[PDB]
Amino acid sequence: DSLAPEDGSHRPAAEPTPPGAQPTAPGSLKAPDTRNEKLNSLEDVRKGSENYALTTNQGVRIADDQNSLRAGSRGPTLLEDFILREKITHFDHERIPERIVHARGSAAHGYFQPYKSLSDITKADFLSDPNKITPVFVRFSTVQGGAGSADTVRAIRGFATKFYTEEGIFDLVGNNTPIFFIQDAHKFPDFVHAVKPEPHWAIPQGQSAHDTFWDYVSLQPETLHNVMWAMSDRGIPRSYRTMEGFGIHTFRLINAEGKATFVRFHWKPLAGKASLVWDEAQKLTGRDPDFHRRELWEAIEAGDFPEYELGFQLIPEEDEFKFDFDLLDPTKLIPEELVPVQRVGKMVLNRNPDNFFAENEQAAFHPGHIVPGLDFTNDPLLQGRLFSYTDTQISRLGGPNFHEIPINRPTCPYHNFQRDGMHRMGIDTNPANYEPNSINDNWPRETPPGPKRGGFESYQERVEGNKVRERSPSFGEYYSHPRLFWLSQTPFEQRHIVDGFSFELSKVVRPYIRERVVDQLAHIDLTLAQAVAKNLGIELTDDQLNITPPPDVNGLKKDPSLSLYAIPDGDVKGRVVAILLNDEVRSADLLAILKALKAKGVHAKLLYSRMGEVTADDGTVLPIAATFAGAPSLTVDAVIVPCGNIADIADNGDANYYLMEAYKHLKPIALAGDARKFKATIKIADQGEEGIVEADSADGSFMDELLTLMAAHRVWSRIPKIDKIPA
Amino acid sequence: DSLAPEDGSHRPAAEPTPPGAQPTAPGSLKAPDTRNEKLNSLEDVRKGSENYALTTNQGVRIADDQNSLRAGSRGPTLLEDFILREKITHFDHERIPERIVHARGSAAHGYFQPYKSLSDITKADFLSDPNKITPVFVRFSTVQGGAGSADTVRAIRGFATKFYTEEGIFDLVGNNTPIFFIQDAHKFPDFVHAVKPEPHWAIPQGQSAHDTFWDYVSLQPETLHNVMWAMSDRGIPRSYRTMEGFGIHTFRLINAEGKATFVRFHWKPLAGKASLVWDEAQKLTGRDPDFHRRELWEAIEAGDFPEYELGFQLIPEEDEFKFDFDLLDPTKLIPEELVPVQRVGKMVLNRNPDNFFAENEQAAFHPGHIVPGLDFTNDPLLQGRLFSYTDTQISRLGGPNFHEIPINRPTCPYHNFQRDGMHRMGIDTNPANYEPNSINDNWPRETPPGPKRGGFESYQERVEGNKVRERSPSFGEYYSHPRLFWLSQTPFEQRHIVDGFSFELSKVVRPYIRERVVDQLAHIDLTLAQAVAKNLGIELTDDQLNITPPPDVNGLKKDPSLSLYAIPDGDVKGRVVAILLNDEVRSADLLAILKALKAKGVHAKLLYSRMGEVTADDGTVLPIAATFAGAPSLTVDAVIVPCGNIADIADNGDANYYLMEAYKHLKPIALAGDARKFKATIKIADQGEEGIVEADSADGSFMDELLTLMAAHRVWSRIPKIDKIPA
Amino acid sequence: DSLAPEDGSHRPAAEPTPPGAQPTAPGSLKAPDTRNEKLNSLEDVRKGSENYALTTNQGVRIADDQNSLRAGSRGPTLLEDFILREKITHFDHERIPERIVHARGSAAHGYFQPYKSLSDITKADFLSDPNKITPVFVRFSTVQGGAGSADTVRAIRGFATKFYTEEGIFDLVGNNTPIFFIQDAHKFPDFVHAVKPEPHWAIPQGQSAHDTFWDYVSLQPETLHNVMWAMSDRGIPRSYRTMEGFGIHTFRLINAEGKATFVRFHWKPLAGKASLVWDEAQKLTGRDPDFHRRELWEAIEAGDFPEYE
Amino acid sequence: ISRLGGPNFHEIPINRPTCPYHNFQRDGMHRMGIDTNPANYEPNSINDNWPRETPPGPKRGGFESYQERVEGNKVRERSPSFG
Ligand code: HEM
Ligand code: HEM
Ligand code: HEM
Repeated sequence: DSLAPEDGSHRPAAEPTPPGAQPTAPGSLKAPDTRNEKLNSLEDVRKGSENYALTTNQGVRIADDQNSLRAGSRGPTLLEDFILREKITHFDHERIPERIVHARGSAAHGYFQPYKSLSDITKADFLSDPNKITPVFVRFSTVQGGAGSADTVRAIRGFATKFYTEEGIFDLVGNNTPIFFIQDAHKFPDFVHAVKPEPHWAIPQGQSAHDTFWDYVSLQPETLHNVMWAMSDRGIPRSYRTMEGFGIHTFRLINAEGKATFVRFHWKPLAGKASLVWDEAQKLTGRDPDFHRRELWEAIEAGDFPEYELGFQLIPEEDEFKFDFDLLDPTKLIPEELVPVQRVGKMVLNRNPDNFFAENEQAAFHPGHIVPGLDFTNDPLLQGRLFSYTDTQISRLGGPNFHEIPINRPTCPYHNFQRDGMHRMGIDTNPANYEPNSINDNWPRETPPGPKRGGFESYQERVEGNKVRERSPSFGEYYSHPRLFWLSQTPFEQRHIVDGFSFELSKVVRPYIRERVVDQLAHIDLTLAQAVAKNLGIELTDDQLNITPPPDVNGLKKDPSLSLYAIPDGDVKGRVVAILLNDEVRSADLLAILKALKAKGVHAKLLYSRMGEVTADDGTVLPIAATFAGAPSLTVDAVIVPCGNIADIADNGDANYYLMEAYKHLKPIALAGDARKFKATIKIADQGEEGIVEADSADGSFMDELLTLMAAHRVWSRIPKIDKIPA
Repeated sequence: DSLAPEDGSHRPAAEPTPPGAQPTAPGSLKAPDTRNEKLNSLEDVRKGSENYALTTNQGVRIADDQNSLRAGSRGPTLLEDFILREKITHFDHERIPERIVHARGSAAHGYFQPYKSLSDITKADFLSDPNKITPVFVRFSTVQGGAGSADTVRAIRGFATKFYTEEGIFDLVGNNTPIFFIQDAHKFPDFVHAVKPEPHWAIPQGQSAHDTFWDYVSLQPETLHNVMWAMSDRGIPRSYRTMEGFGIHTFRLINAEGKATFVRFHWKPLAGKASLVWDEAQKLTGRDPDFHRRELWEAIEAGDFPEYELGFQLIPEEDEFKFDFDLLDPTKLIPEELVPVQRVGKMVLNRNPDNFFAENEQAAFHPGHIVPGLDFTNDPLLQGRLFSYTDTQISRLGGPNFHEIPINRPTCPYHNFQRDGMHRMGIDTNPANYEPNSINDNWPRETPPGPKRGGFESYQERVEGNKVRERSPSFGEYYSHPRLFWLSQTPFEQRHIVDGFSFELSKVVRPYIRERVVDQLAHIDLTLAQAVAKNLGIELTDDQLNITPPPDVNGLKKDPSLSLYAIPDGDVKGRVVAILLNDEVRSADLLAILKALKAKGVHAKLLYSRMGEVTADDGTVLPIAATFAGAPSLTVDAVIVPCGNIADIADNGDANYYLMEAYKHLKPIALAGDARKFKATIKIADQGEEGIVEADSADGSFMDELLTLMAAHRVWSRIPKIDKIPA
Repeated sequence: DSLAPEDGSHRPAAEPTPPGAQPTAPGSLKAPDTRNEKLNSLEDVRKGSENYALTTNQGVRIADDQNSLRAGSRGPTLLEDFILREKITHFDHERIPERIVHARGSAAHGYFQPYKSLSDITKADFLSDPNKITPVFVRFSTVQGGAGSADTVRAIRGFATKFYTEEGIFDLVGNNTPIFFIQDAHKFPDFVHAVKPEPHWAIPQGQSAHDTFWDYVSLQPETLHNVMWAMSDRGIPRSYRTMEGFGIHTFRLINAEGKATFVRFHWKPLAGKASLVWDEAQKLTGRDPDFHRRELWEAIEAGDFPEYE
Repeated sequence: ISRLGGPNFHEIPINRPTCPYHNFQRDGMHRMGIDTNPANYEPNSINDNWPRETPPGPKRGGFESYQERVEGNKVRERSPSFG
């Protein structure tokens, strides 16, 4: 019609902009100049809209898209309206089956680059040269919930990366914890069914806080290690950018000389590790179920590209049996204290998709999609995975041609004798559809293995034993890893774990299941067990109190790399601050606050009791981002309150409650001049308290003190103080 | 490698060659320079093969494509063989559901052009200028059989044209007879179930000759008009090049002024009309089930392009009710004597597909795919068709995005708010997915209907009546068109129809059904009825002999345009002759023979009792294409026997049968010199017989006779003599 | 209505009758006293029709099944004609993808019984006792052609038997020749693409007589053994009743003591071995493309039950 | 048809009618119902046209649409009264 505003305000700028500054938009409109090979190769399917006639799928233009065709303007709809029928028909068939697991996820385009050639240890083309850039598509996710469940639930997160190499797609389909729950793939449906919503009533969505999960866990002690990790703050990450990623399984690197090295893949978050606290995460699933998704998208639109360092734990073939645990057991981790992570490369995510359904929804990642230079191992969990991803995608994606769906296509050439199938796009001209053939001179042809561009040959591992359905006795050890994890945690981390098991176990209706988990915890650590028992009104028996603790892991009593916070890796860029306005802000405070934040790449959100504008003491007009209720403290990392007419919000329940929720969830809080009248709301001494920045104005050290607090993430020392506080 | 022959004889020349002279090939390899807009736009999806590596669909080069991965070379196959599984999965999912009806069909690419601008009568853009060339994709088919059934069955044939216009796809989905079997789409499942394979045991394939087909016919006399056509030689075409096409229904043309004109669409074969004879057709279903498909492919490879003229029967809106049948009645034809066909354009089929599955199996035609300039009518069968083709495509082609399947894609722009669906290819960047929207300035936008490039608007036909499930009383007349068709046939076409009914009803097991059908014939024509009753050994009753024939149609007692043969229109270009060889052929007969065939564009096939070669009297080495049994007379249009050493083949029972068969099927036979010894095998008098060319040698006179006869197609005066030929 | 004839000649006698004497019928109307455990458990899904009202699939009775709902009897069909849309919808979605290979086939119900207990060599319950009868379902087929292809082509024939045993279904999926064309499963798509219709034009239907098949055969000498059989009269059986059947592979028999015995499975036609001649066979693809399916259906209807040892 | 994979969604247990349902529709993906009727079309003589149509009537009658009068031109238009 010509419905946009004449000021062109309906359209976000094609330049990096801070979160909330502009309406968010499709990747290619938001950042047209951010390219990569894969992004360029999708131009054949991108479709514009501006200046084009509205049409049917057959290209016939539509005159009236507001009405069905009827016999009289008040008459019956006619079957002949083919415009209405194609339109409703496409609408009626929009949905596809969501992923069996990892239905909820958020994705983005990016690129990867190795620091140096790894040719000595792997002939994988994407790792052979530091100037070799490989496009990537990454999808982060939760395990249990459907596609419409919440982001900040407690859960293990999925971390899958599609590498569009020159010698094939390589998918690294990992999680954000270094182990999995089960050992053998045959039990996946059992474990997954136990964690998913119970079969009679489909409750609860996106949560393990229910009977079947803990029932399973309590009868399968192999699960404890990963359960420890999910029960910790690892299970509620601050963002997909602030968690670690792992392949979990031991795989093989094969070099040109044919030598196999055992490898465990890792991703290190260059923004560091940071997690929410439980009450915040649970509230955030309600106030904004799309928090991670939104944050990922906005970090990319703001230029805060999520960056990760690919790392490798490398173990020589000769050291296979040198640990107390089996290298092929997925419920066991390789302590970095024993086997360090070697820095391999950097992955940068710098552009959102155009259409979520087309790119994110249909992305198909598979762990068996490896390339020459990599190989598998006999890890029994991995072994079954190679069966499952290929299988599930014939029904999710409607057929065997899911590789022709734009996001999934190789950027490298692909030729073979495979034909037909639903949705076939490629029109093969080869006179032959079989080999060996003479009619096309046998093309395309097999290709011998070699140092570069050769065919895929599996490493000749010796295989020996009888056909058996048997767990390896080396896998029958379930408690030392959980114990190692436990002892590597800070005290406040240990308390949060205790609190996760406690909350969780309290949602289990059948008491005996709770007791059974407590007994299992007593096999790991008595202090953990007791603390959780106590929260559940359970007493340990004299026998539980004497269970002998599991042995150290290869002599290790703790590995600080297992903690989120024991070793400071804080990084403020991309974090966000809430600024609580009033109707006459000391503009001097605001300029100081704002400039200091921007200097460190920390965003702000101007908040108030209504939308619109307020005018500072000097006449500066301040645009309001959202209300105290509309953009709660759960969505920010810190809260700053500038002086002015504090009496304007001093008695505002929402303004006060904002501070209480923020204080409760250990976020740094800064009160300027009269804003200190809010000290009484959170019971802050006259003298002060670590974690609360206060001054007569937002000058001098005020923002630096506040920014040092943001660097340590949360004010852990405040925990005991929050114990009470009614919020 | 190098498996191909060093001589390069595995590869067909990329130049037009006669049927059987080269191996057939994918169209773009056979005629890389035959181009059209649609063909060039499929180049984004065409895939080569020569000089490429064999890879997985993920682009991973395969080293060994001869073996699965196993533990030991006599060991068990390993689940980690992702290369085997990908290849077997794709293979396992190759098939899609064939079309419910018209499953068996053959298709080629071509182009269309009008003879002149038709803007006085229609604003359809493809009809607006003689220089507007429109790419087409045509699919010819049978109705009843599966995708695997025979081409030369007795059946109605489909003739479907997809026009890729600049204002959208228009699909003209017609058949080879001017009417359909039934009146209301509600009975289509009933009719179709009656003719398809009976349900208990799924017999018979591709045949109407069974109990349920004739039970339905006998109880639903609206079907008799299409049945008369099916039982004539119209039901057994020589080729898809030599049959007519019809849209069947009355549609509308809409001009720039908005005046509506009633039109019935027609395809006139420029090769002319020709059909087989029942016994030849039926025997051809066993010797070459792919006969028509082959014939179409090879006509195109030889440069014998199937050409059809598009014709319109135009009726003014005011003459809606001037006939004695209802224009909306699909079981009624508009006699060309009443309303002549206006020659409007020509379609040329000039290129085979590259991959049958990709382009022919997945093509989706729909009668409802119309463009501004055309509209529907209330024809109750067409109204139901508008619903079905859209609906069936969702399962056949797996989703609502079948228009993104390359062969189906419009070549003109297409933009709307439709999103998702299984296998979405298009990646929409539009910020909006709804209209009206302000966020993308309401684009894509509606376009008012107009003279050119306008949006679609239905002709504003007045609708008046009550909501009723009721047949219009004007449709209740079932014998006059059938009779009109019967009186318009030559005496031998009449005879073939009688034999078509007799043979078919002879296969109906319940004798009461045959009697009921015969009662129906008595209402059409008593001569027809008795001749059919006589072969079933049924006696017409007194009452049935007095049934008063139906009235003429608008005073017509016959219309020659309804006969295949009444008016000479045959063309020899593209036909084929079998040349029966001997071990010492008179090389001067071959020379005169081949020179004249070549002058008319008639093809030849050199047959012998073994493959290899034979040497003429002169020393010319003559390559043999096939043996006598290998390329039966059924596959050729005429048989010529050159002189030489006739003793070599004069006792060959296959050679004798070759002539007995040709003879029985009314085919021209020419005997040179001593070849005249074969006359005793087909009991031809010493003085000769019309239909048989004989002479001392194969000079110019003899070949001119053979070519005159061939242009008359078959030797209809021979019918009476074949009775006494055991063949 | 009074649509059936008064003399009742539209209904086939529900007793054994020779080929062509009556119209053929669904097994349970033709032979209602024949039964087995598998036929009895299908009873819950079998649907009749005599004396019932014609309805939609939601159970609504239909008054007029001859017409669409329109605005005037010469008017446009309305979108609210839900009876027409359900019927056309069902019609529209009747087909499912044919079998990748062995799409052309004919089956029948029956029963199996061991001569004596084989518990010394196998603990398989269906062979544990001579009184133990196992209901079977058997589908015979060709390999190459589609579901609408001809029966008497030159082909290897499939012989699949589904054993509804008391300790699970056992499917014995074999062919009428003792070997297969190829050695490793990895080459299956290769071989099958070569035998199937060439990809450019989708010719020829149900025939190995074309270039790609022979190209393959010539480059893969391991195929020669099954080609030899296919080129013989084994490739054109007179009927499914006169062909042998083999499981092809070596499988194992496992007894209660845990002992393994190698085993090759065989089916012997109690009607003896018999085949057509090539010319007859190919002409029969033309005159009656459903000859084997019809012959099997009629043998059973006549009481000439196909028997296999 | 896509959500429930075919036209036999009425045979999925929760969706089935508890009253009689008999017609001539056959096949489709996941067909449960094994039809024994010799005929799969009507009118048919071989099953004496069963199952049969049933006239509209007060109870147990076939569906017949109310005969509403329809008068207007074929238009894509919003009634002015909905404005
Ligand atoms: C180390 C253990 C595992 C890890 C780290 C893992 C990781 C993942 C991730 C990250 C995804 C989501 C991919 C996306 O974003 O599209 C996923 C999906 C999936 N996983 Fe795994 N998984 C594991 C074990 C398994 C096992 C044992 C099985 C079954 C044998 C399995 C079957 C699946 C399936 C069927 C999907 C859906 C994939 C699709 O629809 O494309 N996973 N898994
Ligand atoms: C004038 C009478 C009819 C004619 C000339 C006609 C013509 C055709 C043709 C030529 C095809 C094959 C297109 C191709 O080559 O892919 C076809 C397919 C089909 N017809 Fe019709 N038809 C008629 C009546 C009907 C009716 C009354 C219905 C149902 C209401 C119907 C439903 C279909 C369906 C469902 C297909 C399959 C299409 C596909 O799967 O893509 N037809 N018809
Ligand atoms: C020992 C050689 C083989 C024999 C005797 C054999 C036998 C058969 C038979 C008799 C059928 C038809 C079953 C029916 O009547 O529905 C069939 C179908 C099939 N065969 Fe095999 N086959 C052989 C090799 C293979 C191989 C090597 C593969 C793949 C690696 C394969 C894959 C298939 C598939 C996918 C089907 C279709 C099954 C369905 O859709 O239900 N066959 N085979």
